[PDB]
Amino acid sequence: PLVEDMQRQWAGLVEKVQAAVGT
Repeated sequence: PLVEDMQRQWAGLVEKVQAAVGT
């Protein structure tokens, strides 16, 4: 589960950081 782990919890973190596109 290298792909499955980084395709759910990791997608949360990145989605948020773009929304702000700042901090």
